[PDB]
Formats: sequence, structure tokens, C-alpha cells
Amino acid sequence: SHMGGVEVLEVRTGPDAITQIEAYLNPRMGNNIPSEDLYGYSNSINTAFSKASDTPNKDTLPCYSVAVIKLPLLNEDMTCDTILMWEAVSVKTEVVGISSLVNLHQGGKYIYGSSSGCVPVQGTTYHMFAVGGEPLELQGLVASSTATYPDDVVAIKNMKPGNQGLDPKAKALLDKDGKYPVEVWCPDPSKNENTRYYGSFTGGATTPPVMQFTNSVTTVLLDENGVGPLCKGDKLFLSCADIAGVHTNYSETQVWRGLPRYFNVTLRKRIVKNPYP
Amino acid sequence: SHMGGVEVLEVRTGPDAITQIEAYLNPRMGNNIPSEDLYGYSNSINTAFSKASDTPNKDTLPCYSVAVIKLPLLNEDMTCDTILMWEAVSVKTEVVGISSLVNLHQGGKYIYGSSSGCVPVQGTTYHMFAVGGEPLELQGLVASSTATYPDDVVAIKNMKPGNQGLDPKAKALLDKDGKYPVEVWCPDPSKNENTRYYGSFTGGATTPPVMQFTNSVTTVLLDENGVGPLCKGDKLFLSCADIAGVHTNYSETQVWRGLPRYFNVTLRKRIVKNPYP
Amino acid sequence: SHMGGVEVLEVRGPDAITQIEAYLNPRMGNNIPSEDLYGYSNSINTAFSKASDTPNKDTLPCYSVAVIKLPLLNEDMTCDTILMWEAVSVKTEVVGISSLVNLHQGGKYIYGSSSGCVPVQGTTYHMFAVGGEPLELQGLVASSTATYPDDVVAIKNMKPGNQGLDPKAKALLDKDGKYPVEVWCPDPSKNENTRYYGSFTGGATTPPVMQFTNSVTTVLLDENGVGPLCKGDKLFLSCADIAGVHTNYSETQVWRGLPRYFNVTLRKRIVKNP
Amino acid sequence: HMGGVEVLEVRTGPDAITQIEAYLNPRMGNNIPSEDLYGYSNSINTAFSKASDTPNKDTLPCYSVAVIKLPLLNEDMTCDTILMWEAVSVKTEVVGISSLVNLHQGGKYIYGSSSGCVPVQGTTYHMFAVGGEPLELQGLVASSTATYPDDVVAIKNMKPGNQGLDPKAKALLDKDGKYPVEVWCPDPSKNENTRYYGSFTGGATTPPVMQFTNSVTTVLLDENGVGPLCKGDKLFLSCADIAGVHTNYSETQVWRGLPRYFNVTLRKRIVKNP
Amino acid sequence: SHMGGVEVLEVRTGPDAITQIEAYLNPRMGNNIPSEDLYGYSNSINTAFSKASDTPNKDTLPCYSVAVIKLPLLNEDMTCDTILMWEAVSVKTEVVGISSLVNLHQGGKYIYGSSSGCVPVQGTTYHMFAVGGEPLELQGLVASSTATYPDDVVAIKNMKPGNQGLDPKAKALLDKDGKYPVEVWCPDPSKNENTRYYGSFTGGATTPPVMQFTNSVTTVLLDENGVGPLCKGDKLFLSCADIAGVHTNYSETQVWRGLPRYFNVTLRKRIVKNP
Ligand SMILES: CC(=O)N[C@H]1[C@H]([C@H](O)[C@H](O)CO)O[C@@](O[C@@H]2[C@@H](O)[C@H](O)O[C@H](CO)[C@@H]2O)(C(=O)O)C[C@@H]1O
Ligand SMILES: CC(=O)N[C@H]1[C@H]([C@H](O)[C@H](O)CO)O[C@@](O[C@@H]2[C@@H](O)[C@H](O)O[C@H](CO)[C@@H]2O)(C(=O)O)C[C@@H]1O
Ligand SMILES: CC(=O)N[C@H]1[C@H]([C@H](O)[C@H](O)CO)O[C@@](O[C@@H]2[C@@H](O)[C@H](O)O[C@H](CO)[C@@H]2O)(C(=O)O)C[C@@H]1O
Ligand SMILES: CC(=O)N[C@H]1[C@H]([C@H](O)[C@H](O)CO)O[C@@](O[C@@H]2[C@@H](O)[C@H](O)O[C@H](CO)[C@@H]2O)(C(=O)O)C[C@@H]1O
Ligand SMILES: [Ca+2]
Ligand SMILES: [Ca+2]
Ligand SMILES: [Ca+2]
Ligand SMILES: [Ca+2]
Ligand SMILES: [Ca+2]
Ligand SMILES: [Cl-]
Ligand SMILES: [Cl-]
Ligand SMILES: [Cl-]
Ligand SMILES: [Cl-]
Ligand SMILES: [Cl-]
Repeated sequence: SHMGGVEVLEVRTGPDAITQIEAYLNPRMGNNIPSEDLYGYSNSINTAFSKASDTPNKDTLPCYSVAVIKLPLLNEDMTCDTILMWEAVSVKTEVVGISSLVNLHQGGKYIYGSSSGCVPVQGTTYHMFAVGGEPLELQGLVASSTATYPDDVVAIKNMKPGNQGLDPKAKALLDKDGKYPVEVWCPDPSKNENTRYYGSFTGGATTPPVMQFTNSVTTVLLDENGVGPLCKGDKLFLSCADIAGVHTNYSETQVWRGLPRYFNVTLRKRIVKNPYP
Repeated sequence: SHMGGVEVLEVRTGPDAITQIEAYLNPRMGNNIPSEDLYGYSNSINTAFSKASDTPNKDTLPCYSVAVIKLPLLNEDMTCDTILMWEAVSVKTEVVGISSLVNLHQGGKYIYGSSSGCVPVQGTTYHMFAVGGEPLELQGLVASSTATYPDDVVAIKNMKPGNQGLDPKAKALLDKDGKYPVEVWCPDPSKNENTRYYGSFTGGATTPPVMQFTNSVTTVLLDENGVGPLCKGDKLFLSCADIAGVHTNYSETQVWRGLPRYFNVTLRKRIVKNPYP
Repeated sequence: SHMGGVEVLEVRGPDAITQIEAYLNPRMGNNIPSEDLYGYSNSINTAFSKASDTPNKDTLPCYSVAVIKLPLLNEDMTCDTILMWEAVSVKTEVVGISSLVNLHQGGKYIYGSSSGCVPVQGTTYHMFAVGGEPLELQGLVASSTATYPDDVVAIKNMKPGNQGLDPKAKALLDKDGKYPVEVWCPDPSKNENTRYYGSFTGGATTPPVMQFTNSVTTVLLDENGVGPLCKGDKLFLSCADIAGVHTNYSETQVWRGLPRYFNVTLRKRIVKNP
Repeated sequence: HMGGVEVLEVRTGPDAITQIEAYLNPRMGNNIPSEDLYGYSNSINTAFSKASDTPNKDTLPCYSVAVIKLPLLNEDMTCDTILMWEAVSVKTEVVGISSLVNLHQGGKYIYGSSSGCVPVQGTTYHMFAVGGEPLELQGLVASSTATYPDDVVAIKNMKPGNQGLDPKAKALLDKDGKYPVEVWCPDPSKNENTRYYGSFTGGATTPPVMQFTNSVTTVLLDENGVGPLCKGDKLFLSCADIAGVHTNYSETQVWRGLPRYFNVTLRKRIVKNP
Repeated sequence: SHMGGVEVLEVRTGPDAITQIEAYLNPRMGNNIPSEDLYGYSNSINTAFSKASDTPNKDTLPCYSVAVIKLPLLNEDMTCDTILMWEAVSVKTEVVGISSLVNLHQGGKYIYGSSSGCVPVQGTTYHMFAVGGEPLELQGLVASSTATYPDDVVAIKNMKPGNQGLDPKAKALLDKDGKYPVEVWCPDPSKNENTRYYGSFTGGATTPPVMQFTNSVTTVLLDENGVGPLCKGDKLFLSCADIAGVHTNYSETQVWRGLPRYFNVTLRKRIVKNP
């Protein structure tokens, strides 16, 4: 016999330099208030009369979700040569409520005739998330520059046919929840140095949606220089859009269906040369 | 000539500190008793008259399966500073009966006309499993808050339109086999620190199902800190749902079809600082 | 200049290692090469009702199995140890994939009478196993009220429980072309001495997808680094390769199967005598 | 004790390394930003016959190309060695993917007149290239009897041989919006100093699939560890990104393209003088 | 300061032990000669009257392509203990002309009605290539043993229903360009020890084709014992078939469409015990 090591499991608090935050963001499909009958869906998609006359109704346009998480205060003021900042190092993220689509009794269009189940949510899907130290920077680009956007969303200013491609004047920040339409704004790849974003799109009229869920997967947020998003003003920005498809009603009107997203982000305190003038 | 080693194969007992458990869980599609004619399927899916009037018939809603496996007793009592616990380290799992779908003579809707084979099981699929040291923690989220759920399932209490998104009040434990509907409950990603879960969904009205099977794949259950699920009260929780799709009858009525899942979990004895007060 | 090595290629293997090659022809229902429809089932006859569902003989695709006798290792079976063949790897391929690339075979038309004919499509099921004893099977059916014909092995005393997993419904894959695919699947609770791999895609008319290469080897070693051990010096090769169904002009349908090739490497091992 | 601590700060990369960024707008046929259908083709007009197939002006998607002038490296060009920029890696993204998530744009209805409109779908073609000279093209067409419009670069003296690979049908991607996608592909027999990557999915009505992230870098070094070398200090960026077709209510169809962003990292290298 | 190395880039010729060859193989769908109007396509697919009466017209059957490339001569003396052989160690290969399918104006069946684009090439696809030191060895297997094959293709001798499965007598060598039908012959996995082959099939009546192209990808040809194909008689065999799908005419007649394949093969000289 001899003295030797044995590993005992116990509750461990990590070091003071590490923190984790959790949040969820509910979808902003157009009915964005929990009291609304169609919360989590858009209103019925109204289609253009013509190219020139294309005026989506209020609440028919899915928008990005964003939350700003206030992190623990690190500095007394911004006067020193170096400051402390939170660096986001990894994220675990999940789309919540996927199983809710496994439902063929909800009223709608029938799969076959009136004795069958109803058609589930299907068609175009769009799933993206971002984690950054400032708002996600957006680029405007639309299917049609002659669409008239509702007052209650943020559209491209002074739209022209050039906005059917990439016009460098069409820029915005994702700084408001449920206001920036998915069909108008995409992540700006010429910026976003301090954000990590990931997106998947599948189109088609009636395409089957595909989604995974697990609590086993972590995404590392460090860039090619080994540095994660640095949280300006001790704020963490979480952004997403999770359009599962459209639901079709018996009359063939259609509404977009979105799902919430969960985030768990790990951050560490870093010494940073002070960027604030 | 020299003395040297040769490796002889033999029946080896594992260390006393390691055990394996095997179990299977039969599906709970609605007909949940083996004596029922439609065991392994739901009853015919009855669709809503309207948003306001949507009352799924008894036994038409697939539910999660759960089994609690009692493991060998490790402690005389719970009074010491440390205790022994079983830690789940890996799982091999398989969906059983996949080949039963390779059947075009079962009565149903014809692929072409009356001389052809019948349409096989297809449409929405949902496959998930979990292995944990306590019940899987669930989040409620539904397609429609105005559905009336049957008495024999566990539904969200005081359901409101907010339940079409994520409401943090809508929480449950998967603590009853064949009682928690798939379309109401999903894993809660904000909890489940002591469970590992994995899920895959594909929707669509008539989508071909895709399934693999092999006895060559092991999934490691250790988390990011190298710790597997720790079995509270010497109990192992195995959870799953395996909806293969729907079978369509000649009359075009439709029933969900589920399949059983097999689990083989390897566990090891660990010394753990006593969690019980 | 100096003495040094150069690698010369030549024909070469040790007596402790052997390779076996085999092919298994499909057993779709027409299982004898003299049959007109060899490699296909007979026309799929569908159920009148749940209660009345009587598949005609040879309309049910079955698993293939071959038992390969390996070189005899022990003249004496009474020592502390015996020798056994351990299967360590397999190369396997579905043969005849290119035969589906045929739009002139008579059948249902893709468009009208001027177009090509619909190729084999619909449900596919591809699996293989390599083991040192019969593949162990679990019975599970779509409908317990089907009446299976007397030329196939089906579940004994079938009941509604057999639409799920009933632990009494067990069998060994020990007869070529007699165990229906739709009745039997690998039993994951056993098969410690077999490795199996399977892929299924359903749907009424789904396009089949298959690859073929001679570049891929599958290692058969389990989590303890041990391959299947061939009891009585016998190697068991099992498979099913259903490519889809062929549709005739009258809309009757037949299952189409393809052969599978195996190349298994084995090594002699010393094993403690049971 | 004295020890290290890692402080984060802005670092300017070595003088030997530079990054450039650029975007290239799609050239689907309406290639001028003032045009109503900018980012789309004009309505696809189909052949009357094999012999009479004359696509209208601006109905043919063409490749995009941009030449990026890098910092001048060499005062004297008669020296034994020279400096050149070597492209080592690229980050690239298709911009405006989310613009397709739009079911109110006027067109064909998914179901009836109460439903959303069919989104962009059908054939897709996504490719990019990063090189130190123009992308070298091979001509190959579906039909040698098509008459191409004056405003595009077609195969010279086109003959039925051009429905396969004729080594006389070669070009350089040296003009933006002039080389039709359906006439020209990358020439795999050349392009030693370019890296190209392409993905095609066909079909009449196929759902488009596209990913977007800022987390992915592609390494441009070849099997000898060498990236594209920028001749005359010019970097060539090429692409085509056809998202599918939009279908109008009258059933006329137009190609839809999307822009592509490039971020390329380059390093100065000593190169023996050609 | 000090003496040190700097890596200068220059044109380097490989060592004499290594060579690279490039080749392209044009498709052999039935119209196999460049002067033919439908070069790169089959003739219209004529369907069987019945199982017993199934007679595909000449040049309606896509066939494998093959090229035999003569490598540098290695042995003037074939009687020593050893000989030199070229060993194929890697290949870069690409399907050419993928972009030609991105064409909705070619005459044919309409996607919707007469105002829409025309249906592009779709349906069954079959893409394979092989690199070997001798002809690809083939196994015969057909959908129907009662088909009558034309005299301008090599088919199974004395065909019987057994040929709807694997009959070991049904064997051939891919030794003629454009004469061995894809629907009759597949690689023989029981042979081909001196060839590497790779193939992908997707069936279905109207399936969208999927193809990739890049010059960044190399496939290693070394087998499980670390040995690539050895080129007998200093000949390299390149084989392929690349059926992209079918084109449908307005009358609904259908033709197979094939595409060319490019090969770039790297080989090294090896000492080999003289057979
Ligand atoms: C996304 C969703 O819940 N859609 C509902 C739909 C909406 O409530 C409605 O379209 C919003 O205006 O309602 C559906 O049920 C309808 C009944 O509520 C109504 O009394 O009568 C309608 C007759 O066409 C219809 O049955 C629907 O529009 O199909 C059900 C659907 O789930
Ligand atoms: C999943 C399954 O077994 N479905 C059966 C189905 C059910 O047994 C039934 O719908 C539950 O009440 O029955 C099917 O066959 C039917 C006959 O049993 C009945 O005598 O007549 C029906 C006339 O439409 C029908 O043929 C069915 O509904 O198609 C067979 C099916 O596999
Ligand atoms: C798999 C196969 O070869 N199928 C054949 C089919 C078979 O002979 C059998 O019927 C399948 O169960 O026969 C097909 O050809 C038929 C003629 O042989 C017969 O003279 O008349 C039929 C007219 O409806 C038909 O043309 C078929 O049923 O289409 C051809 C098919 O390839
Ligand atoms: C790609 C695109 O934006 N297509 C438009 C289309 C085009 O503006 C036009 O076909 C090309 O010059 O126009 C669509 O709307 C049309 C109206 O502009 C017109 O007043 O009436 C048409 C009646 O059939 C039609 O409604 C179209 O063709 O559907 C809308 C489409 O987004
Ligand atoms: Ca920038
Ligand atoms: Ca939590
Ligand atoms: Ca067991
Ligand atoms: Ca060349
Ligand atoms: Ca052999
Ligand atoms: Cl703007
Ligand atoms: Cl609740
Ligand atoms: Cl039994
Ligand atoms: Cl030319
Ligand atoms: Cl022969």
C-alpha cells in the first residue's frame, strides 16, 4: 500500500475571472406581444398587387430578435491605460419548441382530404444567431426596391433599384428587437469584427423543415487571432431569427411561424488597452 | 528461443467499479397497451374545427417514453461526508423495428391506383433520446394555446397565447411514461445539467423517413468538465420519442407510428461529496 | 556511395492472416436464377383490410445469409486454449448499381407514352453484417393481423404486442432467403459477436441513392479491440439490399434487390477454451 | 515572481501582410443599378426549336469579375528576383440571402390567390475564384445551334463538338458581366495560379440552400504550399451566385443572383524573375 | 546579423522519378462523334413493348468512356530480376461543363406553361471514375435478361434470367471507349486489385442533379498496403461515366446527357520484382 490520488467529484465554483450568462429570445414574427392570439406567428401574408404596388400589411414581416445583456461592472471609470473587459469565449445555443411542430390536428389545409391530418409548418426556413460585443452590423438588400414597407419597421432609406443588389449606403445596426425585417437586412460581412454570426437558409414553396436539438454542443467564439467578442460598455449582444416555415390555414392564407432561441454564453475577464478616448 | 508475451482472448469481467445496463422502451403513440389492436400507433388524428375549437381525441397525441432503472445500491445511508454515486459515462442506443416499415402490402392509400402497393409510413418524424441522473426537465410550448388537451395527458396549466412562445412558467419533469405530449413539451435547455439529450426533427406533409441502425456506435456522456450524469437515489432515467411518421388508411384517416428504442448504458462508481441534506 | 535500402514492390502474407471473398445474391421472392423475375419479388398484393392481409408467396423480400467454412484450426478441442479466426475488417460493395440506369425497361411512363419509363424508386433498405455466428434477430411488424405464407419464417403466435418490441419474438438468421425484412431486424440486445450496419429511407416514390468504391475498409473491432470470433471456424455474412420497387405499365409493383460482395480479413487468435 | 500576462490590444500586422476586401454585384442580365430589375435577368425566352434558339439580350447570367490593384512592390523589373503578393487565404460570403425570405413579392401563388407567392427556386449555381491572373475558362454548351446575343462572349465558330469538350473553346474571365454561365466553366487543365470552388444543383423547382457566417476561412495554398501569385500586382476575384428563378404571375421567369463579399489575406514573397 | 535561410519561390521541375499526366474524356452517351448534331447526348430513349420485346435502338444506351495513356518507357530490358513501373499515387479529377446545365431557354418541356422556362436536365445520374494500371474489370448485371442489345455495344454473352443477379460468367474488360453500356456493366469488386474506382448513383424519375467542381481536391490512390496502381506496359487506364440526367423534348421524348471528365494523375517510378 501507498499514498495515492483519487478523484472526488464535488461542486466547484469556477475562477472569479469566468462568468456564464443564460437568456432566451422569443421570436418576432409580427405578432410580437404575448397577449396576441397569434403570438409567435405573423399575420396573414398579403401579396403584392403588382411590382409597383407591394405594401405588406402591418405585422406580416418577420424581424430579427435582439437582447442586450448587462454584464458585471468591471471598471470604476474609463481613465486608465488599460481596462478590464468581458471576452465572450463560447456559446451553447438551442432552438426551443421544435416538438411543437409535431402536430397534425391544428386547423388548416388538409394533407389529403378532410379525413386526413392537416399540413404542418413548412416552406422557407431561416435560422441565424449572433453573439457580439456591440450591435450586429447589417447590410440592406431587398427582392424588390418598389415595395412600400410599414412605418413600424426599419426599412432602407430612399430605396432605389440598386438595393436589389449591394449598395454600401444601406447599412444599419441591429439595435431594436422586432423592428428590422429579415427580408430587408442581412449581416454585413464587411464589418462585424467584434461579433460572431452563423446562419442557415433553405427556400422553396413547401419544403420540409429540418431542425436538431441537443445540450451537448459548444461553439467556440474565438476568431483567427484567438480573440472572442469584447463587450463594449460591459454589454453582451445576442441576436437571432428562427423562422420554422409557414402555417397554411383552411382558406389558404399563410402565416410565418417562428420559435424562441436559448443562449448560454461563457465569458472571461481580460486586460485590454483602453479603446475609449 | 525466448520468453515473450502473447495476447490470449478470454471472457473478462469488468472492474467491480463498472456496470452496464440494458433496457428497451416501447413507443407511446396513444395506443400504449400491448393488447390494443393499434398498439404502437395513435388513434386516427382528428383535426380542429377551428382555432377556438380544437380538441384532440383521447389517444391521438404521441407522448414521450421514460423508464427509471434502479441501479445497484451503493451506500448504507446518506450520513457520510462523501457517498458513492453511479456516473453514466456512455450509451449505445438504437431504434428497433426500422425494417417493419419496408412493407407495401399493409392496407392503406395506394401509391398509384388500386393495382399498386400502398403508401408506406411518411411525413413528420421526431427522434430523441436522453440519459440522465434525474428526470428530463421540460419546457412547454404549443402551436396553439386554444387547443383543449385530453384529461389523460399532462398539459400546460392555465394555457395562454404566450405559450405559443417560451413562457418560463410552463415547466415540467418527464416523470411519467406516455403522459407528456411531444407537441406540448420539449427539453428545457436552461436546465438539464445532469442529463444529456439529443434530438432530430424533420417535418413536412409526406416526407420520406430516414433511419440508420448499427451496433458499432457509442456516444460519450461526459460534459465539458469531464463529468457524466450522476444518478440521484441510485436511479437512471432513460427518455425518448421515436415517431417514424404517419400511416394513411384508404379512407385517408392518419395515425402516428412510433418505434421502440434500445439503450445500453455504461456506468462507473464515483466518490462524490454528499449532496443530500 | 553507400549501402542503403530501397523499397521493391513484389507479390507477398503471414500464415496467421487470411482473406475470404464472397457474393450474396438478393432474395426478393424470386430466389432461383431460372426464374424469369429472379432478383425481384412477385407482384405486391395489398391487403383487403387490417383483418385480411395475406401476402402471396414470394412477394416478401428476405435477408440473405452465407456461412463460409474457414480453414480448420483445431484437431484437438480439449486443451487450455484453442485457435479461432477473428474477423478484423471488411470491404463490402453493392453490385449492379448501374443496372438501374435504364429508362427503356417496360413500365409506367415518366410523362406520356413517348417518354422514358419510371426507374426503380421508393423505399430502400441496405444492411450488412459480419459475425462469428448467426445474426440475432428481433421480430417487429407493421400489423399483427397479417397472415404470413408458409415459405417464410415469421413470428410465432403473433399478437398486437408484436407491433412493438416483445422479447419473445426472437430468431436467428440461419436460412438464406426465408426471413422477411418486414418482420425481422437486428436484435440490439444481443449480437455481441457480430457487427451490423444498416440504412433505411422510406417514402412512396423516393429516388434511390447508392455509392460504390473499392477504396473503403470497415474495421470490425469492438470497443475492447476484439473482432467477431468464428465459432466452429464458420464466418456468417448477412445482408439485404432493397433498391426500391419497379412499377409495371399496369401499376403492379415488384421489389428489386441487388447482390452484395464481401471481402473479409481474418487473423488467427489464441482463445481460452470454453 | 515575475511572470507573463496577456494584454489584448490593437496590433497592426507585419509589413509583409495585407488584407483586401471587396464585393461583386451579380450580373444576371440587368447589370446596371438604375434598371428596374437590377439583380435579375430579363424574362427567359425559350427556343422555338433546336435550330432556332436565340436568347434575348439580358436573359443570360454571366460571371462577375473584379481586378484589385495591390500595393506596388517592384521599382526595377530586370532584377534577378522580384517581390510578388501571394494570396494565402480568403473569407467569402453570399450577401442578401435573407432577401429570399419574402412571400409577398408579386408572382405565382403557392396555393391559390389567398396564399403567399412562390419564392425564388429551381437551378442554383454558386462559385468563387481567387487568382493571380484571369480565371481560365473552357467553353461547353447544351446546344451548339443556339445563337448568342451580341452583348455576350460566346464560343467562336461553334459546332456540335462544343456540346462536349473541344480544346479550341477557351477564354479568359477578363470582363465583368460578359461571359455567360451556360457557355463557360473553369478550365481544369489550366488555372495553376487560381483557386476555384463551385456548387451546382439543378431541377425545375428545387428549394435553394445557402449558409452564411463570418467564422470560416479557406486556405489558398496548393499541394506545394504555394498560393496564387499576383502578376503585375493584380488580384482577380471571380464569382457567380445564381440563387434560382423568380416566377411571375404570367409564368414568365427571371434568374435571381446575389452579391458576394471577399476578404483576402496576402503576403509578400521573393520570387525568381520570369 | 547572421547567415540564415529565406524561402524563395521559383519554377521547379519535379525529380525525374515523378511525372504528371493530364487528359480529358468526352462522354459516350450514344452520339459519340463530334460531327453528330446530338453529340454528348443519347438518341431518343425507345421503351420496351413488353418484357419479351425490349430492343433499345442503336445509340440510345450510355456507355463508359476509357482512355489508355502511354507513359514514358521505363525498361528496354524486360529480363532482369526487377523492372521499373509507374505507380499512380494520386489523382485530381473534375466533371467539365457543369455550368452548361444552367440553361432554361433550351427547347423542351415547359416548367409551368408555354410562357415559362424549359425543364432542365434532371432524373437519374451516374458519376464514376477509375484510375488503373490495366483495364477496369467489369461484372455484367442487367434489369432484364430478355432485352435485346444492339450489335454496336458489348453486352452479356448468352444472357439468361440469372444475369438479373450476379452470375460469375458475366465478366468483361473495359477495353473499348463508348461500347460497354452503363446499364449492363458495373465494376467487378471481386477483381480490380490494380485499379481504384469511385462511383455515385442517384435514381428517380425527375430528381435534381447535384454536382461540385474545384481544383483544390486530390484523391490518394494508395491501397491499404500503401501501393497505388502499377501501370503494366507503361500504360495508364482512365475510365469514367458521367451521366448528368435526361433532357426532355417538347414531344416528351427523352435523351441522356453526359459530360466530359478531366484527369490529372501523378505517378512515380518504382522498382518491381519482375513477374
Ligand atoms: C396560425 C393559426 O393558429 N392559424 C389558425 C387560423 C387563425 O386563427 C386565423 O386565420 C386568424 O384570422 O384559424 C383557422 O381556423 C379558422 C377558424 O378559427 C374560423 O372560425 O373559421 C375559419 C374558416 O375558414 C378557420 O377554420 C384557419 O384559418 O384554418 C385554424 C388555424 O390553425
Ligand atoms: C395502422 C393500421 O393498421 N391501419 C389499418 C386500418 C385500421 O385498422 C383502422 O383504420 C382503425 O379503425 O384499417 C385499414 O383497413 C380497413 C379495414 O380494416 C376495414 O374493414 O375497412 C376499411 C375501409 O376503408 C379499411 O380497408 C384502413 O383503414 O385502410 C387498414 C390499415 O392498415
Ligand atoms: C420487373 C420486370 O421485369 N417487370 C416487367 C413485367 C414483368 O414481366 C411482370 O409482369 C412483373 O410482375 O412485365 C412488363 O411487360 C408486360 C408485358 O410483358 C405483357 O405482355 O403485357 C403487359 C401490358 O400491361 C406489360 O407490357 C410490365 O408489366 O410492364 C414489363 C416489365 O418490365
Ligand atoms: C422579378 C420581379 O420583380 N418580377 C415582378 C414582375 C416584373 O416587374 C415584370 O414582369 C417584368 O417587367 O411584375 C409582377 O407584377 C406584374 C405587374 O407589375 C403588372 O402591373 O401586372 C402583371 C399582371 O400579370 C403583374 O402583376 C409579375 O409579373 O407577377 C410582379 C413581379 O414581382
Ligand atoms: Ca471592413
Ligand atoms: Ca440554468
Ligand atoms: Ca444483452
Ligand atoms: Ca495543363
Ligand atoms: Ca478476387
Ligand atoms: Cl438605409
Ligand atoms: Cl405548466
Ligand atoms: Cl417468434
Ligand atoms: Cl472560343
Ligand atoms: Cl458475358
